[PDB]
Amino acid sequence: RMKQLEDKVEELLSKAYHLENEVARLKKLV
Amino acid sequence: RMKQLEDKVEELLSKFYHLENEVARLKKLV
Amino acid sequence: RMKQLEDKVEELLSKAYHLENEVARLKKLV
Ligand SMILES: [Mg+2]
Ligand code: NA
Ligand code: NA
Ligand code: NA
Ligand code: NA
Ligand code: NA
Ligand code: NA
Repeated sequence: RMKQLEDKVEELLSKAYHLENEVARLKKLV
Repeated sequence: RMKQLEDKVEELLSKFYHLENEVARLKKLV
Repeated sequence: RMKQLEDKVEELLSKAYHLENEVARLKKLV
């Protein structure tokens, strides 16, 4: 079951990295 | 051990879904 | 393999609090 855990955390890392970008983007638009 | 992590990632999935909605609302107002 | 998953999940949860703060900050500014 460590395979499902690893694929979920890969998805969450990409989520986090994309949210990080949108936070940095949104910071410059205010 | 595997149960503890599962409940933590399922928490992470709900968290990330929630921040994504908030960002989506920040972008519309921005 | 297992300890790295647990460590990465800790690292995600901590960054989600960090992002929660950043998002709430922007939430004011728009
Ligand atoms: Mg999976
Ligand atoms: Na921008
Ligand atoms: Na932008
Ligand atoms: Na276990
Ligand atoms: Na069970
Ligand atoms: Na999901
Ligand atoms: Na390790």
